[PDB]
Amino acid sequence: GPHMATGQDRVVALVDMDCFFVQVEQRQNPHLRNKPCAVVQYKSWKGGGIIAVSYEARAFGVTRSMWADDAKKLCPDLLLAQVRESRGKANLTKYREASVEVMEIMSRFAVIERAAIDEAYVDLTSAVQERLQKLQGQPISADLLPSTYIEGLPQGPTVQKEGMRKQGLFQWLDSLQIDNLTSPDLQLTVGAVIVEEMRAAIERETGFQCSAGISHNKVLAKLACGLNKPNRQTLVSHGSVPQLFSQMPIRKIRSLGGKLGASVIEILGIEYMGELTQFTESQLQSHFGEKNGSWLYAMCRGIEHDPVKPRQLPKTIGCSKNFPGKTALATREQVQWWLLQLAQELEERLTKDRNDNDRVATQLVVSIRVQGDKRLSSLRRCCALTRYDAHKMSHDAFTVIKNCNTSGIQTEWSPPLTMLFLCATKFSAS
DNA sequence: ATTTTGACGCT
Ligand SMILES: [Ca+2]
Ligand SMILES: [Mg+2]
Ligand SMILES: [Mg+2]
Repeated sequence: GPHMATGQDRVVALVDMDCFFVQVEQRQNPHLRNKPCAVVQYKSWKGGGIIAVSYEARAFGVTRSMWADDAKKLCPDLLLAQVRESRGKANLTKYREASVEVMEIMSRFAVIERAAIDEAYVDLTSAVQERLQKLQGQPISADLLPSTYIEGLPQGPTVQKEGMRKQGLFQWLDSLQIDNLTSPDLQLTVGAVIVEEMRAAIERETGFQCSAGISHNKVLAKLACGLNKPNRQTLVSHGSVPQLFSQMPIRKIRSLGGKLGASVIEILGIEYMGELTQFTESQLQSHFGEKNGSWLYAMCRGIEHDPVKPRQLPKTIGCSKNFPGKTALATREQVQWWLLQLAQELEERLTKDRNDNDRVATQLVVSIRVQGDKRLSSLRRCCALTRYDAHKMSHDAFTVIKNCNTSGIQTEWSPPLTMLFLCATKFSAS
């Protein structure tokens, strides 16, 4: 009752660039705009692996992870842009730099947590308070929310998508109590106004469109963001949670898409997030551990406390390459040459990072996979990263991994290596 | 033969 927390203390948004690598390539090459197109890495093996797909091409069934040759079977007019290749490997610099463009714009509005190359959480609580004080009891016009969906509306006593969107927004705004500045629904609504402004600024200043979710925590904001894509934003209120979760597969909630969510489904014999409400906190802790159990107990009620962390920059800078099938590295010279390629890309990115961001990495992590091992990484070792020098870093990585070679032959490497991975970590201010 | 990333939890 009067003491039960409701998780309505913050306004949190999640902003997600639509088909991001595709938009970067479409901005650069106008011939690709408004066409079925995809971004592909490499080209020799089956036309290359697709890593991003425009919504026009998704309509044909083209997906990420698909080989371009197969996608062309679904979509014969599919246009393709290739990721740059440098030093023998795919090089993602263009997309990292485009990401910085967008994150710097978002940071003008509020504190952001970089969640991936194309998405960030936004803590809007303070910005909403200030905007509410500026408004001075003035109602919020639908014109301030031209791309916003209110999840769960319209309801109760038009057959077009935009007409439905507007009907629901009208019902929401008609019900709103705009004179209580502490009202969580009003706070979410002002948050959505700010996110419309943020998304307009991103599009004006970069050309890139994005979607967004606005709710009271990160998990609900992330879920909301996916409800109406592309180029739209969705407000998920606390009150919408019971209906939304009542048919929501557990795997759709962030962190439950893998083994833990599978165990929740199997052990409890349920399918939907809302079904979790029927268990006590102790029951859930008994099955899934103290932390996970408490988290699930709160989350199925719409409540999550994970903070938006103030972190706009990645914590690690890494470079990796797979060597599948017959290309697995089987000689020492091969291993050393590719460690050098990876180390040279790493040195370039690290020097740029030091100049831009006033920090230096202090640890070098070396990871390899051996042929036959099902795990993505077979071995991980660390060593000191004391100089931004590619020859030193590659020599050090070889030193820490050279004892993995079973081969009694000096020149040969066995078992063959199917993956090399160098990662700079443990940054310190510089 | 997806590939190339990135963050965080466990012990
Ligand atoms: Ca995206
Ligand atoms: Mg995606
Ligand atoms: Mg994303």
